[PDB]
Amino acid sequence: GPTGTGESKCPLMVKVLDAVRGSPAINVAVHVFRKAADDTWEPFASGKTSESGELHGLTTEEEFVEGIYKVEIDTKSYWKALGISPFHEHAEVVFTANDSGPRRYTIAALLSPYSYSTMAVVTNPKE
Amino acid sequence: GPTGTGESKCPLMVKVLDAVRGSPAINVAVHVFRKAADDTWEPFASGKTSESGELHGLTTEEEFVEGIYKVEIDTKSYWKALGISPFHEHAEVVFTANDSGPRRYTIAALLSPYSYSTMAVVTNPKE
Amino acid sequence: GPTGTGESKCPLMVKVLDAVRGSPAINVAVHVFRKAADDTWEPFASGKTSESGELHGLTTEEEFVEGIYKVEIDTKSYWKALGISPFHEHAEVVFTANDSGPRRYTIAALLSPYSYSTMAVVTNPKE
Amino acid sequence: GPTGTGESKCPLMVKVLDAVRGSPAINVAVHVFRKAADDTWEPFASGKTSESGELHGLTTEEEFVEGIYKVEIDTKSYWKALGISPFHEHAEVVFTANDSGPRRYTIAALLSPYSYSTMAVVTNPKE
Repeated sequence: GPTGTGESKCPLMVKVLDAVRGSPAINVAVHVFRKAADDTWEPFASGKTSESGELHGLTTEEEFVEGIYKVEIDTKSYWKALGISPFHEHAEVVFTANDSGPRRYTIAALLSPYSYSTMAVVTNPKE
Repeated sequence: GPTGTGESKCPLMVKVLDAVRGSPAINVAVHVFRKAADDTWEPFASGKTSESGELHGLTTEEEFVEGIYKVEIDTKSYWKALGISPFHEHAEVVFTANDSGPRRYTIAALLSPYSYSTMAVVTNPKE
Repeated sequence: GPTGTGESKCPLMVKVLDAVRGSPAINVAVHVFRKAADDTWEPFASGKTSESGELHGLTTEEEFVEGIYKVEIDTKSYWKALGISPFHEHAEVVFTANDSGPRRYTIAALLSPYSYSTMAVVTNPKE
Repeated sequence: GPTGTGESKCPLMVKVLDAVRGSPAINVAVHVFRKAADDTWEPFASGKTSESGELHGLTTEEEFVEGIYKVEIDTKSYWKALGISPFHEHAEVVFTANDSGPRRYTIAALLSPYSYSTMAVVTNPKE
């Protein structure tokens, strides 16, 4: 189910859209990683996007501490299902989550076979 | 209030994001137009985006008939408030709404001073 | 340079790329208009993109006067010739040009069936 | 052509543009890696973008062998030098290259503080 290591506060969400069909990208695998002091990527949270191309409950507020996180979207598998040959191996978003900055993090990604865009909406409220 | 000519079914919605600050673009004016047979743009619906950068209730299902619609976002005013000199006069999205194709229309726009992207998510459910 | 009506130093250039195929968008029709005194769009220049997805020689520096211009890219015909039913009728770029001296404008567009991004690169001439 | 380690026919090129200023992204650090046999990223090539926001001569056609490569763009340092606190640490592009013959790869990136788009243009060489 479109959730990860924290069905609660939802301080981090991922939304994936398909720019070829103009629909959400459903069942896309997403793996979230946290950088360890030994500077390697330790698995953190993961899941498959829902029917609306969203993924929530990846983490919890108490678990989501300041650090460097990497969100990796398996775009290649998604396009392969569609019978379309892609260019990227996957799409990744590497960022520093800080405490002073706003609360919630929505990472959106818009996919095309040879292109992808990603934006971050950082705010304080709900949705 | 972030609504237009139809606080009901919500067959058409507009979401605007600011890629410079990573927040929704609030209070952006949007004017929706419908093409008349005399092929001119007749005003249709309009509004200002909410705190979450969204605009709903622009129209109603019975009003939203097949045709060519133009969504015009006043990006220039938005950037001027921010004290940033923009390039575009505004951003526009011209499209043909058909009945066989999926139900709801979400038009999203991501703004930067010298660039803008727009995508359409056409589906059948809710959100 | 090549004055009168041709690329003196090519003050206006358009570059179009196909995001589904990883290639330049070839043979795309482009129409440029200029806001006329009476507040209407007068035909200014037109062309088709080359093998490199580019269009040069649309105007000259002497004719490219201060004004509001609209670059219209026939995205629809392009996608249709490919067997794809796009979402937008066209992509339009509206901007004020040369209001504080002659500049060189490169308008780029990245195309996907349900999405397009546009970017402007403005350069202050010399030789 | 210029073999050994230089742009024989420039099989790999990177182009970076600034979406906030309408200009090429100058002096941006770029690091290319290649997936090593042991499944780790080995340093392949590096450079900084020129005045045109471009980077050529990163490799040669004889050395640019079949493999999985990662183009890392130091977006963070760029935005910071400008007095802007960006969201991402960098922008990364991961792809398989030359698996069915040598191709020419142009990797473009459009940068905004909280957003970036990336596009690949693949060409089949000749002369």
